[PDB]
Amino acid sequence: GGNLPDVASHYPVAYEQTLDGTVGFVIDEMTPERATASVEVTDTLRQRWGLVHGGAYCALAQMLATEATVAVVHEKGMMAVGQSNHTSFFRPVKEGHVRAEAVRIHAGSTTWFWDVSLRDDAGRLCAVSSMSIAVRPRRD
Amino acid sequence: GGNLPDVASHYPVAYEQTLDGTVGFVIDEMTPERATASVEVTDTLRQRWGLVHGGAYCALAQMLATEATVAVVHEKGMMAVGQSNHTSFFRPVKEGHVRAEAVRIHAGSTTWFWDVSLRDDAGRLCAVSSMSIAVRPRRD
Amino acid sequence: GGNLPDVASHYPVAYEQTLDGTVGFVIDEMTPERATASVEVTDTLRQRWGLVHGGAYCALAQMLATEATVAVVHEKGMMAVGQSNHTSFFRPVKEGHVRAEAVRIHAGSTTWFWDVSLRDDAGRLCAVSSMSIAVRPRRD
Amino acid sequence: GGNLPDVASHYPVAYEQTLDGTVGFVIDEMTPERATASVEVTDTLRQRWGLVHGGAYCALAQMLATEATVAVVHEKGMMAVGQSNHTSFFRPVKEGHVRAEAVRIHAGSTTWFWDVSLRDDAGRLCAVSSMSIAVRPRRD
Ligand SMILES: CC(C)(COP(=O)(O)OP(=O)(O)OC[C@H]1O[C@@H](n2cnc3c(N)ncnc32)[C@H](O)[C@@H]1OP(=O)(O)O)[C@@H](O)C(=O)NCCC(=O)NCCSCC(=O)c1ccc(O)cc1
Ligand SMILES: CC(C)(COP(=O)(O)OP(=O)(O)OC[C@H]1O[C@@H](n2cnc3c(N)ncnc32)[C@H](O)[C@@H]1OP(=O)(O)O)[C@@H](O)C(=O)NCCC(=O)NCCSCC(=O)c1ccc(O)cc1
Ligand SMILES: CC(C)(COP(=O)(O)OP(=O)(O)OC[C@H]1O[C@@H](n2cnc3c(N)ncnc32)[C@H](O)[C@@H]1OP(=O)(O)O)[C@@H](O)C(=O)NCCC(=O)NCCSCC(=O)c1ccc(O)cc1
Ligand SMILES: CC(C)(COP(=O)(O)OP(=O)(O)OC[C@H]1O[C@@H](n2cnc3c(N)ncnc32)[C@H](O)[C@@H]1OP(=O)(O)O)[C@@H](O)C(=O)NCCC(=O)NCCSCC(=O)c1ccc(O)cc1
Repeated sequence: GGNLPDVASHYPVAYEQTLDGTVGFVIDEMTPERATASVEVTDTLRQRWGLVHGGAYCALAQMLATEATVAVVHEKGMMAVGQSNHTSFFRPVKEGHVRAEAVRIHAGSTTWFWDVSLRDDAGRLCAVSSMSIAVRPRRD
Repeated sequence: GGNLPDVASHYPVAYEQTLDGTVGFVIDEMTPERATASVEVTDTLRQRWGLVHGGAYCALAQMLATEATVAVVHEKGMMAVGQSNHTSFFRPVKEGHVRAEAVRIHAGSTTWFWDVSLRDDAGRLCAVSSMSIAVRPRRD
Repeated sequence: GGNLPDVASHYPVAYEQTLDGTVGFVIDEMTPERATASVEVTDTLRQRWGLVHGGAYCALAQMLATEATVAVVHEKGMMAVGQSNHTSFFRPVKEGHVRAEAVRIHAGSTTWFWDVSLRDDAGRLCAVSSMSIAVRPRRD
Repeated sequence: GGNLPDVASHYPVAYEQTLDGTVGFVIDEMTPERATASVEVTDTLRQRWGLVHGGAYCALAQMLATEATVAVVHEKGMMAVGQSNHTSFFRPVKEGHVRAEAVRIHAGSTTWFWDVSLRDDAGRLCAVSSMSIAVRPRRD
């Protein structure tokens, strides 16, 4: 579901039940250095003024950047979790899709850093989100 | 109606269909300088690893900081929208609630800044979110 | 005069006495969309542990992003100032130079956003700095 | 010099020669949870338009937050270095002093997080800076 990296035999929460399944995030491409994902805008993505919620751009960036890290480190016995997210909002999105492209810009032993651009259907850059992903050894 | 500030007679999206109403955000207190909100953790707030989604903390902080700005400025002919958000994640939340407390730290003519704390049922500080809120004349 | 954009006949502080001239920042290229600058590492750029000061990367990014905004908007009656800066530090620099490359990513009516990369003499990416630049009518 | 924590018998760079000594940063109070410092504004602190440089607020926050961490962890065999700094600029400072107050808001095993308020001589809040400080075991 959502085409998230398949790194474990089971997961605590089914895709369709998570925030990500609820709003409809879907991953398209995914490599160690770059990953893309998108979502259809519907009310569930919007806030009361009719624009895509700022939290939705943060949430798509976070899932994409974290899972793109999980895709690499999980089989190395590590876990990956968001430690910091900085999002800037340049243009509202009223409808259509949001498309996210994540580029890896640093991969340290304790911290990976991704830049995520969020664009509307015309290709305009509506938001960007910088994420720092902590990598730590798994607890079992 | 999540108890959001009732500033207009019509809104483009009803509470219950917004991302906010979908995950269950509810505002408890609101004054010009300070506001609080909370949410019950359910799967809809979680990611597949069973923890509250990073985007959920961002979304809660975004709605609370923005709407507490709306509450003041709307009657002044102004629109308020999120311009930037920086969220840092200190401890995960697996279940219970997330409680948010937004404190206004600067109210400029064009920009309001709010610090938002996010705490678990034990009161521990699990994340913080700084929100910068652009304030502009409402377009006809 | 650090090669900063020559937009006015007088400036309140001469280059050589500013923080910029004190540490030795010099702009190499400037266009509306992209600009570069660099500095020689000396003790004046370092902290007591012998590494380049975190504030130095921030200062370089701040001067480069702002003044590249000044270069466009000054002749339009506008002032440009730093509104927010987020800097992330990936590898220390002990000696040599720091080279900065600022790329404009959004140019709004009130806000320009620039991403700045900071690299060592080996070309490695040592820090990044996102700058948000407020653009306002110049006060008489 | 500058009243920085005295944790080692020698340091790679003398205070008066560092960025911090050059601009005149001085620490006043310092405890595990809170630390204050200040600096006299002079041209060396300013940029060409006559206001305190954005980099100077970042640099005072960074030195104060990092050294406040060093004060605690150094005798535990750890080093502390800035990993991320997010600074927002609310009001310019033309002259007098900048006074920084750093409050610790989270102390993890790998990351300490400090909020630093920067005020002018009238007490007005002119900038804030959030820092994440990485703590790692020393390399010898
Ligand atoms: C933050 C962090 C330690 C995270 O490490 P990481 O993400 O785990 O990366 P990794 O550990 O993969 O190693 C990356 C590089 O970091 C350095 N590093 C990592 N761990 C250590 C360590 N325990 N000891 C020394 N260097 C280390 C080292 O350069 C390493 O390269 P290599 O020697 O292994 O090739 C690393 O990214 C880093 O060092 N970043 C740069 C930190 C920096 O230079 N910050 C700016 C200075 S902020 C401090 C400041 O301004 C200040 C001012 C005044 C004052 O009085 C005090 C402080
Ligand atoms: C960013 C902004 C303009 C936003 O304005 P706002 O949030 O709407 O606040 P508001 O407009 O309510 O006014 C707040 C104060 O800002 C100043 N200000 C605001 N608008 C203006 C304007 N159009 N013209 C002049 N001052 C203004 C003024 O001090 C005002 O106080 P008051 O005189 O109105 O009482 C305001 O918060 C601000 O001025 N912040 C401080 C900016 C600052 O000092 N940044 C760092 C330095 S500039 C970046 C830099 O380091 C650099 C380095 C080297 C170099 O070569 C060039 C630049
Ligand atoms: C922040 C700002 C207003 C700054 O404006 P700027 O940097 O000067 O850009 P500029 O003014 O050049 O205009 C860019 C676009 O912004 C929009 N915009 C700018 N000013 C205005 C205005 N006064 N009125 C309406 N739209 C405006 C408009 O789309 C404009 O495009 P155009 O129609 O002019 O072609 C603009 O960049 C912006 O609109 N960014 C997007 C803001 C956004 O979508 N944020 C997240 C959602 S709102 C936060 C939230 O999640 C929330 C959640 C729950 C809740 O209950 C309430 C809120
Ligand atoms: C980031 C970090 C690991 C840094 O750890 P630290 O600063 O070293 O703190 P310390 O390690 O002192 O321990 C703090 C707590 O962190 C947790 N933690 C630390 N290390 C680990 C670890 N190796 N394994 C599990 N938990 C850990 C643990 O809760 C610990 O408490 P305790 O069990 O020891 O009492 C910790 O601060 C943390 O876990 N922060 C919260 C991370 C978080 O919840 N982020 C939000 C989610 S972002 C991810 C996301 O949204 C996503 C969405 C969709 C999707 O498909 C995937 C991901």
